[PDB]
Amino acid sequence: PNNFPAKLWRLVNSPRYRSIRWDGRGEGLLIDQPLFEAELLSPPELFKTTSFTSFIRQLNLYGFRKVVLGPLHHFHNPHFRRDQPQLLVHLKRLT
Amino acid sequence: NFPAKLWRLVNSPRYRSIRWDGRGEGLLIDQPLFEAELLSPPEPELFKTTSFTSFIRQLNLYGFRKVAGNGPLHHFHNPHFRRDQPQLLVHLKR
Amino acid sequence: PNNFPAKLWRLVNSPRYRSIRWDGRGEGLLIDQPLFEAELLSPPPELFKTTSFTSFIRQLNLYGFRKVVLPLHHFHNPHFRRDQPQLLVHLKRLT
DNA sequence: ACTCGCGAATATTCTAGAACGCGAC
DNA sequence: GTCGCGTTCTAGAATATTCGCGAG
Repeated sequence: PNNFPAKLWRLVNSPRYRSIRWDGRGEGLLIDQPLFEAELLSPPELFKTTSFTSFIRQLNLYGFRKVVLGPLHHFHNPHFRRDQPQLLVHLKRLT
Repeated sequence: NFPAKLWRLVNSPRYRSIRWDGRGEGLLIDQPLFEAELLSPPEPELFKTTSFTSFIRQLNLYGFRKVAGNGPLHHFHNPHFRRDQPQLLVHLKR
Repeated sequence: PNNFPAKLWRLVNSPRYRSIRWDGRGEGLLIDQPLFEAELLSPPPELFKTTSFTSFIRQLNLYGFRKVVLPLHHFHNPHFRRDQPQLLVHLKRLT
């Protein structure tokens, strides 16, 4: 089972999780690290880690990278897109 | 006997801790209530084990897969364990 | 908080953690499961990340602990003995 | 500097292999 | 007497987390 991509989709898409959201084009995600730490690592639900760096490690394992051009983090994956949810099936850890 | 016991348990409102999910395609188990009323002292349906992990082993052995009172809500599902299609129960094998 | 063998040694030897202790001969450990869940699995300095006693059992077996052949659990490992800490070096994960 | 992003060890999660006793034939 | 079942204990394998750090 590939649970992490579906969980990430739920977090990004849901307006409860304000700290992690779609970017303006729906082709990447924006993360406000202080709010993320407060609402998703401190108290879809609830990661086991309290360390934002462990969450970044997961993003990287599933192929997310930072976008190159508020101190928001901006990540992207070709198979993580608002207008093409059917691509989510390709998100996997390497084996 | 286990498929029939599971069917009776999920369908019976007397046993609160194990029930159909919201869409009727899987079962929800409240572990504290299940242990309190179904594996240790609460016609009753009586398991012989007192350990929830052995019940989980039974669920897995018959092909169930993992997919709000106080504690861990477990959510299991099996394509052959179905509210509106009981005739599929014959396909359950250990 | 250090590797599982060192952590377990700390837990078993320290009287602060009442739920996990040496047996009468110092050749196995006794675990009171309700108390262990309350004091070593229930978040509010030695806390495991899991909240599940079954995951702790998985760790015990992974490092070679077995139940003593005749809740209060009694486990033993030939390399985990009160009067021989030098044996701890032989404990390995079965991987 | 300082950040990005991966290697590898450990922990956790979920499921299964196999032994053994018992109940239903 | 004989199997199938239920149970128990331990383990396989995938994921999640942790720790560390090389490259730019």
